[PDB]
Amino acid sequence: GPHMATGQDRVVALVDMDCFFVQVEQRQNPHLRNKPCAVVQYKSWKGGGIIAVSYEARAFGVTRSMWADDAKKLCPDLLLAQVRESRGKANLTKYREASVEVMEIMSRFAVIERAAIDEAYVDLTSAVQERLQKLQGQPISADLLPSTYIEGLPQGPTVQKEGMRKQGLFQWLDSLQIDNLTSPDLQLTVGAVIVEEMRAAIERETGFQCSAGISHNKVLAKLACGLNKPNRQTLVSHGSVPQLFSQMPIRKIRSLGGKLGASVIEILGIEYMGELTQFTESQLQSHFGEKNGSWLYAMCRGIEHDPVKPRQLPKTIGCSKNFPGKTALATREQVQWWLLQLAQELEERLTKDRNDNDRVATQLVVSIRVQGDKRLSSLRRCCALTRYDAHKMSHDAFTVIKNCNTSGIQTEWSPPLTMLFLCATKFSAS
DNA sequence: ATTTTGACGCT
Ligand SMILES: [Ca+2]
Ligand SMILES: [Mg+2]
Ligand SMILES: [Mg+2]
Repeated sequence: GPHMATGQDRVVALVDMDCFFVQVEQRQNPHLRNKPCAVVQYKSWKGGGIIAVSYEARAFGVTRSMWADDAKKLCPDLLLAQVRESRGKANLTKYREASVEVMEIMSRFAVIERAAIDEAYVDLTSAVQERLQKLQGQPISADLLPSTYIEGLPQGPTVQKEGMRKQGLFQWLDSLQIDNLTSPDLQLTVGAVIVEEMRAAIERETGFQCSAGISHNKVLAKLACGLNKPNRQTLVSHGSVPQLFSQMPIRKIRSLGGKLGASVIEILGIEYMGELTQFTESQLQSHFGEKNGSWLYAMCRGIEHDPVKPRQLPKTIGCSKNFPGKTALATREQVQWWLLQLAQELEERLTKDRNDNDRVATQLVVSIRVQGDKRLSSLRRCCALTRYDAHKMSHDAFTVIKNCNTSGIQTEWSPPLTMLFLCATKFSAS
């Protein structure tokens, strides 16, 4: 009752660039705009692996992870842009730099947590308070929310998508109590106004469109963001949670898409997030551990406390390459040459990072996979990263991994290596 | 033969 927390203390948004690598390539090459197109890495093996797909091409069934040759079977007019290749490997610099463009714009509005190359959480609580004080009891016009969906509306006593969107927004705004500045629904609504402004600024200043979710925590904001894509934003209120979760597969909630969510489904014999409400906190802790159990107990009620962390920059800078099938590295010279390629890309990115961001990495992590091992990484070792020098870093990585070679032959490497991975970590201010 | 990333939890 009067003491039960409701998780309505913050306004949190999640902003997600639509088909991001595709938009970067479409901005650069106008011939690709408004066409079925995809971004592909490499080209020799089956036309290359697709890593991003425009919504026009998704309509044909083209997906990420698909080989371009197969996608062309679904979509014969599919246009393709290739990721740059440098030093023998795919090089993602263009997309990292485009990401910085967008994150710097978002940071003008509020504190952001970089969640991936194309998405960030936004803590809007303070910005909403200030905007509410500026408004001075003035109602919020639908014109301030031209791309916003209110999840769960319209309801109760038009057959077009935009007409439905507007009907629901009208019902929401008609019900709103705009004179209580502490009202969580009003706070979410002002948050959505700010996110419309943020998304307009991103599009004006970069050309890139994005979607967004606005709710009271990160998990609900992330879920909301996916409800109406592309180029739209969705407000998920606390009150919408019971209906939304009542048919929501557990795997759709962030962190439950893998083994833990599978165990929740199997052990409890349920399918939907809302079904979790029927268990006590102790029951859930008994099955899934103290932390996970408490988290699930709160989350199925719409409540999550994970903070938006103030972190706009990645914590690690890494470079990796797979060597599948017959290309697995089987000689020492091969291993050393590719460690050098990876180390040279790493040195370039690290020097740029030091100049831009006033920090230096202090640890070098070396990871390899051996042929036959099902795990993505077979071995991980660390060593000191004391100089931004590619020859030193590659020599050090070889030193820490050279004892993995079973081969009694000096020149040969066995078992063959199917993956090399160098990662700079443990940054310190510089 | 997806590939190339990135963050965080466990012990
Ligand atoms: Ca995206
Ligand atoms: Mg995606
Ligand atoms: Mg994303």
